Amino acid sequence: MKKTKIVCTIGPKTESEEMLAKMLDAGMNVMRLNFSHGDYAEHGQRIQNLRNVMSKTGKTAAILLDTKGQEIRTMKLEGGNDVSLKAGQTFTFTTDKSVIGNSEMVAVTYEGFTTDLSVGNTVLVDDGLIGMEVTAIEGNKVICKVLNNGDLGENKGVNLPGVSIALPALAEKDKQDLIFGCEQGVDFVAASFIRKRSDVIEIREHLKAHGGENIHIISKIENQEGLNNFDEILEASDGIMVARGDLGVEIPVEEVIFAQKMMIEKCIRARKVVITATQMLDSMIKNPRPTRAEAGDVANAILDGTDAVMLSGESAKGKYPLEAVSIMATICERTDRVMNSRLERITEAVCRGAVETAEKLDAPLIVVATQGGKSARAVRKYFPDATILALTTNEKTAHQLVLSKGVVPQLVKEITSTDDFYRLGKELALQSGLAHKGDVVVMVSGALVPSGTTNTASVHVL
Amino acid sequence: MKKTKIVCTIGPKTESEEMLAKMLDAGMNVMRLNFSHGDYAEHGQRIQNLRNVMSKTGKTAAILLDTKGQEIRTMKLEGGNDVSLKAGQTFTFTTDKSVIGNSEMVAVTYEGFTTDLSVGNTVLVDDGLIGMEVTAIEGNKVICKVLNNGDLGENKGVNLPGVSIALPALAEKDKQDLIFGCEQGVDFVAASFIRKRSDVIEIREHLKAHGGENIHIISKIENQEGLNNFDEILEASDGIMVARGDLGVEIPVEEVIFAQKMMIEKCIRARKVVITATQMLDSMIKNPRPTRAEAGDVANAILDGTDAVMLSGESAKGKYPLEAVSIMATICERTDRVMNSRLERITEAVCRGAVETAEKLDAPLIVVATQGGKSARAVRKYFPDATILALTTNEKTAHQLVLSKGVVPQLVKEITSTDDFYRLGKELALQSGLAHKGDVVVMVSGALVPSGTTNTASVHVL
Amino acid sequence: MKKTKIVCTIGPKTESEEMLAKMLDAGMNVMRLNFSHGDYAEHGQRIQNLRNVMSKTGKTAAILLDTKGQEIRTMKLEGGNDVSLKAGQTFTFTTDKSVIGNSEMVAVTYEGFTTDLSVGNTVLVDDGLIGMEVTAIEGNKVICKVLNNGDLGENKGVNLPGVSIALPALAEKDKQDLIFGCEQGVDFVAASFIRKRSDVIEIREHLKAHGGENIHIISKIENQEGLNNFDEILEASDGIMVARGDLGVEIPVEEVIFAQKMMIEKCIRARKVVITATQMLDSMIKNPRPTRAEAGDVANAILDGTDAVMLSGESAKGKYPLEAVSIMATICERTDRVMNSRLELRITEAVCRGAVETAEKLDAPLIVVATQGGKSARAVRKYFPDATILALTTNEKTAHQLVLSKGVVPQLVKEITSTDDFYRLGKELALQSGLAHKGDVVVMVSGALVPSGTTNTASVHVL
Amino acid sequence: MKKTKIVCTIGPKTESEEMLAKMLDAGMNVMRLNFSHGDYAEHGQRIQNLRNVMSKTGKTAAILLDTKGQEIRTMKLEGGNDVSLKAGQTFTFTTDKSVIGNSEMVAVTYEGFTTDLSVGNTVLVDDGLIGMEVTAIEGNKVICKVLNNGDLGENKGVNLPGVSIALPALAEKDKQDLIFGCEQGVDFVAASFIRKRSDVIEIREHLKAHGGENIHIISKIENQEGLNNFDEILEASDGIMVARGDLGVEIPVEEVIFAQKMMIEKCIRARKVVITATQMLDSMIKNPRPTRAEAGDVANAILDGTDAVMLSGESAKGKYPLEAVSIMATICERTDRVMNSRLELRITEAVCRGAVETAEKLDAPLIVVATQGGKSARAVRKYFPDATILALTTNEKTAHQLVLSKGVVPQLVKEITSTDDFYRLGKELALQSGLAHKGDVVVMVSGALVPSGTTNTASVHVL
Repeated sequence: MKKTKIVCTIGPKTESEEMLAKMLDAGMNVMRLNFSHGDYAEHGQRIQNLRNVMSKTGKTAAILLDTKGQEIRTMKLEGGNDVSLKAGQTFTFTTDKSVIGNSEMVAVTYEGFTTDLSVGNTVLVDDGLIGMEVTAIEGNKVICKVLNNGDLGENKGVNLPGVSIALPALAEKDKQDLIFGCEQGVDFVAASFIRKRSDVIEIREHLKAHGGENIHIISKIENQEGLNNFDEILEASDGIMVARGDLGVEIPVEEVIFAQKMMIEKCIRARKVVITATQMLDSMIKNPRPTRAEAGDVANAILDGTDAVMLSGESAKGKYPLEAVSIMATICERTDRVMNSRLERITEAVCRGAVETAEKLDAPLIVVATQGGKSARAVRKYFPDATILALTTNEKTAHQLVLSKGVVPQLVKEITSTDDFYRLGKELALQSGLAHKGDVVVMVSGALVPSGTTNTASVHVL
Repeated sequence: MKKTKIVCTIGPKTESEEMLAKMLDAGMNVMRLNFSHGDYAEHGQRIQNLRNVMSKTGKTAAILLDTKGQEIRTMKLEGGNDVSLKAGQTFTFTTDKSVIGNSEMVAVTYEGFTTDLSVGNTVLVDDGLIGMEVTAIEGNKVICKVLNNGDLGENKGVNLPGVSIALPALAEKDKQDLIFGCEQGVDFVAASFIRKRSDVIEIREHLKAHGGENIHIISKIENQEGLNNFDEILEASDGIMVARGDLGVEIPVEEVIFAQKMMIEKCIRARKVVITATQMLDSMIKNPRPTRAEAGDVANAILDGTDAVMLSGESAKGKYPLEAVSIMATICERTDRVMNSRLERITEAVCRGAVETAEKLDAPLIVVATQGGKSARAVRKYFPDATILALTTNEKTAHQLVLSKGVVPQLVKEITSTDDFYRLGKELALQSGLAHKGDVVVMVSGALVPSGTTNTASVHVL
Repeated sequence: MKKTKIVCTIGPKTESEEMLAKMLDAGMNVMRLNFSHGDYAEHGQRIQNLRNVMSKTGKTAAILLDTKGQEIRTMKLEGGNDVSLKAGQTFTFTTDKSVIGNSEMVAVTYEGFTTDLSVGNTVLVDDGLIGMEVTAIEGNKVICKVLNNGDLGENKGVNLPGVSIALPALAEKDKQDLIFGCEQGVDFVAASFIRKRSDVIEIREHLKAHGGENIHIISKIENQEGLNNFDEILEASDGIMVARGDLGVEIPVEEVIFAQKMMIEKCIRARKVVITATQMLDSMIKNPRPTRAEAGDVANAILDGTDAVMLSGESAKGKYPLEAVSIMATICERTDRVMNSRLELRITEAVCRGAVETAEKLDAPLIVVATQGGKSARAVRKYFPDATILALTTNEKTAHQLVLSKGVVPQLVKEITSTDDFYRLGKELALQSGLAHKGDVVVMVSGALVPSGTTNTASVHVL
Repeated sequence: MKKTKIVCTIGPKTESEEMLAKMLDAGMNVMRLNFSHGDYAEHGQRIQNLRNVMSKTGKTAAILLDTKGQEIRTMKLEGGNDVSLKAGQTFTFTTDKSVIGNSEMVAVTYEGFTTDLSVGNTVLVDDGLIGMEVTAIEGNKVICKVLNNGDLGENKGVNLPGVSIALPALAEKDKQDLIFGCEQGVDFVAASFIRKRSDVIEIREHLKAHGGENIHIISKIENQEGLNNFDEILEASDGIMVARGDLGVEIPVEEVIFAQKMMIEKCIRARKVVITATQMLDSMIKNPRPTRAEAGDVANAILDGTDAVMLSGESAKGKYPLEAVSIMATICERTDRVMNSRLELRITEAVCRGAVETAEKLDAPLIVVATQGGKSARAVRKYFPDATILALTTNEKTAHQLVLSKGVVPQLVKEITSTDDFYRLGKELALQSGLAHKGDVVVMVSGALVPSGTTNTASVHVL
């Protein structure tokens, strides 16, 4: 084999060295650490275990840290008892956190609820199970009409479609979590509930302040506001996580398929990695095979053009982690097999021409020299049949490229000249097993240029 | 709006005249009668009610009859108690129907079980919940090794991947059911578990014997054998029902997406209508909105190029029938909106040229004269932006065209000449509301030809 | 096969019925009568002879009347002797026609010479052999500086590049010649030295006043002014005669190839017939085989996409008339053979383009077209179909005129009352034409329920 | 700028340094020395004069030696008087060179005339003016039936269409002329009447024996036999001279345009230089402006895609040498201006095609190419780039030869040791050439770690 990359959330069932080794064997490329749960010691040991496996086997994975993020939630109910809300009733939210709730009123965690909402706005509670219309806003109370019957439990999610929420990018938790990722040298940070350009900036400025200027920020698009500000969010991020399940809560359901497709398309166009996540193989938490619906949705995200797909509970807490990775890997291989190149700046011209040439000469391999990974990602843009071997002296870059579709990173000593790159690239092509005596390879690099620019393509026979 | 057509299975919640009228308003095009259940009186009254609504409102629907078909099933268990089968155990099937089962053995309904199976074959029970390997075949017994733990209830489905089953197309039930459809003048027969070309032939020869030579046979592809013989099944059928859920039971799960896509593609190429069915909006049996996964799978089947999508329990027995039709209709409209024409025999040349011309002159409407419906279906092949108005003197043809994507049938008195067709077609274009003074329309017909051939295209301004 | 049509100028050598019959055999499609020479009796008899032959053999040709036009010429010299003009000298033109000329001065035929020129203009004499710059205009004198050495003979042609000459399109001779054309029922008038849109209108109004509203005007582009106004001229004409040799006198020589190609392209896009004329096979006036350059030039005009090519002296006065027509037809057949169709808002365009695209997709040898005025046959030809075009018309003028359009075979028929009748009879006539046979596919193009001038219907039939 | 290259034949009128300097100014790229005439001293001095001018002005030209070749000719007549041969008569050629001829018989220069002909063959005399069919061959006589009337003068050329003449490619004169070419270090040899692959080999082996293995052979296709064997000839040659006038004598006249076009197309596909020659601007031997047909023919050869065009008498003996070069260069500039690139297994092809596609996508005025042998500069030219090609070479012969290739500017340089050094210095030389400026994009093409003859690298730089 597959070209599509696999992110796996690691949890108790899969955190050991033995289990991680079997995970990589099955097709895992990137370890996701979900900082909604666990403490620094647990997560630190997962990091150590994977690096132990990496060092022992010579395999390369990346580590992605997923922030908890800022969420609005209902709070507590009398006795912790669910309550039945009836369509048509008045129901009131209050910013007063001291308030334990009941069928007429509940507290919400967000002090700005009375500010950002207006009469006529929609309030969705518990993954959009219960809908409500704001009818009045008085003091600390948001007064509403309940639009549909539903049962209210404690501590449920609140969604405010088409209302801009004035929550900061980072909780105090997330600030400390991000420093830990810097100390640990993670390759990616995935930021939850990105709403706008400034959210991404705040994250970048926090990481630069702790030696993480090279950590790639993957913005999670999880709601209406993020989708609306997607272009500026993309421009500020290094990649995108499309979280269909969360987004589905806030936008018309028929629109979600086309939001996913749009976002993947724009990421590809931008040379920025994209992960398709949530509701992938959830049924395998309890079952050893996925549903038909599950396999088809994943394959369609790969056809949409995703770089990577993600497992969540399936691999973290589920009974059948290895099985989920394997069938995910099979769906990737089956679907990648049948995709084609898309051939439609100097960098674009050269990389596009390099893939077209590769295809015309039936080259199994495009070999690329990259410091930061841009040129490997510029080639990936055109969905080459050929595998991409990215040679870099930068270890972070080598890890990050693991996430990009169809890229095999390779770490090397600094290469001093273009002709040296051809000599060594040719040898590394053979040593990689990705090509053999007689095969043609296309070699992409930057000669006499500021990094960030790729301007040279060269054809060699091994 | 939409062009994609909606089949609805009608049941108790939706059988009344009032309900059917609201169903058509919401987007239903074709009534499906599922003859797995109900008796002739129930089904007869559903037919009558829809014709009453049709006559009152002037709206046009079609009636499709869905046969129960031949299935292999396990039978009875001692006391009707589920039993736990353990991986590794021996378990034996017997063709002896007198046998009430237990954890070591059960009877199967099919006498040919001992014939068609061989040592090493796989036996799947209950939608593939429990797998088993045949180890020996002695007398009336098929001896097996249980491959995975599972619980066996009574009367469960048996699947025999990659084994040809020697069951006839028709049960005695289905023969009588088909005569009833002929007596009632249904527009379509959907035949369950079509395995091969001869199954379709047997159905055709039964219908011709009862005055149903004009009833279109829609073959249901529900298993490995049908998929393997798909080309000959297509050649013999009038259209195809792709039943992903059933097919999923028998073939590798990663393959199902590509089987669906292949089948839709070949049907389009063949000018034969195709329905995408099962596991569409099942969650709406109990819930007023679909899941994100559900909406995305449906939209992807429309992008694959399906003529029609089908609701099953959602509309027959579910709490929220009208809601399911409406959101299905919204997904059609949203997805159809963004599809494009596909422009790549005399008939093909003319119809393809007619759509290309229509698109070049920005024609909102292609007007077609058809006796049997072929020429309307030949135009539909190229996914025109323009709506197709099919003028026919044949009432059955008018009903059947309701299923074809983007076709608005219209019944007319016989049209005696090509120039008469232009005169009247122009007036009917205006009366339809589909086009206005000044619009261009393209008019497709057969002049001086044996029916089955379309050879003339003409541009007129209304 | 050939598709390209051949215009032949008829003169003493080719005016007999015997000769015209052999000319048609060899490939002549259209008789050009050049009204620079001969009187009405000669021309009347050429017309009669061809119609006799047409009547006897059943063959169809068209008749084109080519006007002499307005020419400016120098006049006579002392003793009838040439004079040698030296670069640098003063030289003077005078409108005084009594003046017998010499190395300092000569008369010109055009009394408005002193009006239409200005100081600094260039005067070209004898097909641009001698060039001169105007330095002063005094009374009846245009005083000039001779730009290059040369010998001036008597009665030589004068060209005034980028000077608008203020003469009407038609001289007295030309008005009378066109009245004769109306009397004779000619199919085409080719008008000399068309300079601007109003010239075409003057001719249109003249022909209409004398019953010739249905005669097609072919405007001859022969100079800078015509070329500059080429768009408005094409728009007003029915077709164009590209007269490369005359154009060559007035514009930079490297530009003539591109003027020819541009003018042909635009005529094709306009659905209007174009003839490539002048300096085709001239060497064959004296010789039975053309030069390599000659045959190469004609073929390149055909590849440029001209409807027709024209013989001049070669076929009128020269020693090898039939040979010139014959090798011209071979060059046509050899060059048409290797050309391809060109597939590229309007209903008529969409339908005709599609009819050719279908023809080629179904390998159809024949496209059958119904026409009243010839427009629809010309819209199909625009796309250079492989198939021959069989044009059915009840209009005789249209039947004749279409003989000039590339790849078109006209057929006169009784009125066809309906589209389906057009298919029935169209099929029968396709077989009778020999252009197609049982089993062939033909594409049939017509207008159903439309104002004539609009083509909106295409239909595929097996014979 | 122009891209098309100009070959000029030098003779008495153009052999001085003054004249060659003005010729270069006007657009001459390559001096043709025609060894049909002049002796070694004249030719030696023409070579010296051009190198003096080249040395003084820093301009680069190439030198091409054109052999006379093997000709068959009739010989003398009684009294030196023409004789009139009448269609139908018997007429006899004799290999007996003592025979002074008359209206019944004339001698031919080729002793193998009686061997290589057969009954039924056609004999063409005086550029095909008179044709004859062989009826009998007896002893030293080839007895013929005259097919058409004509007048036979003395010493006229004989053509034998579709008869393989059994003479070697090189006569005694030609072997000596090529030895002189090696002595003079000429860049090209153009060999007359190349008929088959072995002819090219005989020349290749001769030049190699005399230190001329690096001299490029341009085979002249001048007859039917050469044309029939054209593929094997191109494969063995470095380039082709399309001699339309001579070809015209032997093949049907309507075929010559298509022979020219086919031969140019195939040379372009082969990465091999092609010259279009003979009957370009001949009228300018006597006249200071060409005919319209002449200028149209040259431009059509350029649009066909020739690398170079050739002046003959126009520039050697004629009265208006500089004028002919000048208007030839204008026709080049006017015609190259409006041409487009042509984008269409091999590594070298893929890379070069891509380098032009990139150049055009990035609006690059210059493609800079590194070459030892000239192959890679010629592979880029194959696709008719808008950009000028700047070819860097350490090889002087290659620097001269590339002057004939369309759109190529050679530059001699010190050896370049690495690909990155090729970029550094390539950029500097692009600015110094004037062909590009600060901010322009250039595409740079070379071979990295490959056998010379292979081009595999393309790189985009901003100056």
